[PDB]
Amino acid sequence: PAPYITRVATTFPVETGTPLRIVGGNFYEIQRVYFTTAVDDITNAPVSVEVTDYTVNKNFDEISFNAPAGLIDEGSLVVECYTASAFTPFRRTALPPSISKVSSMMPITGTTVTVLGQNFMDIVSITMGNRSVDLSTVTVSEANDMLTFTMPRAPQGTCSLAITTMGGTAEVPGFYPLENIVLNYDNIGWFSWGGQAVPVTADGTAAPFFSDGKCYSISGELSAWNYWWGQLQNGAVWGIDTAFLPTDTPTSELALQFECFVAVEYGEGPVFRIYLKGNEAHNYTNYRPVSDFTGKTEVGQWMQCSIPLSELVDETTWGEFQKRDGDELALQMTNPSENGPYNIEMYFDNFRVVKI
Ligand SMILES: [Ca+2]
Repeated sequence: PAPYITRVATTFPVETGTPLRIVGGNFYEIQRVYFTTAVDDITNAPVSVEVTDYTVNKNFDEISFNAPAGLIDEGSLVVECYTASAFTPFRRTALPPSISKVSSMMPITGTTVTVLGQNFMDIVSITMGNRSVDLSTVTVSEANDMLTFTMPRAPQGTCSLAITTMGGTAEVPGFYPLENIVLNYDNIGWFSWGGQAVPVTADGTAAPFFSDGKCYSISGELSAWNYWWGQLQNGAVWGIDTAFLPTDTPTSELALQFECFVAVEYGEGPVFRIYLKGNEAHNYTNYRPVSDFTGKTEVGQWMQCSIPLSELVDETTWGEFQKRDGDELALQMTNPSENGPYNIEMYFDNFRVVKI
């Protein structure tokens, strides 16, 4: 079998004498280890800085050495064996971290948050406003491109999520947009009526296990050919502070976003419709709650779900929608299909209107 390199373990910046460990496999009959200025293709790559003193572990999958003097700033690190060669990108200094995706912009305290990005090595802190994450709850993938943590006590309002490493800081603005909440079953909005609907406040012992105060459940047995079953018919508070959502914002740039916990997986058939301010003519139909993060239903975990506001409202600006008569936020579950019966158990909270 041919050698390969999975990763290189080292502390930054890499100075003369800094220990490195090449992690991979099949390091049999090593003939040379060297840094090269060549990238992408190492055919006839120069031996820019050779490593003459190194050790290999018992399973031939880890090579240890101290950085030679005169180390290149960037290029490739190469292990040349009898069979073939393996190489990996190398640079002496850390790049700043970056964040590409977050599992939710409003994670519930106590739940697990997932972040995708790059260069998560040597984490110093994870912060959100005036809150800081307990680093004992953090797990980082081996490729330093994914991490999880436990959401701490909630921030006081819209802030930046920030991951700080020894290499720098990555920031996500617009995090925890409490000012944009239109219905939370606590201080904002109210439940009006609905079949199969009951309020729930979690305490750790039963689904949804954690909750932001009161949430509402839709649950029960949903038969086949059921055209009227579960509803959450709610009064929402649409008067978001203009400092957090300008009046002239295009509705094409906004989403209705909420948290959803699906406790029991269900098959094809059951669907939700959503409509606002009684405008059934512009309802969004055939909806299955799926995570913005994964694109799929994540059974047993709170998900963030977004629906474009332009799929729900006739108005072209946020202010014009605010001026429309009424206040309702409605969700209705049916099963217009031959399939079933299905046991349903789902929870909803923290409806907000936010920019996409
Ligand atoms: Ca709530």
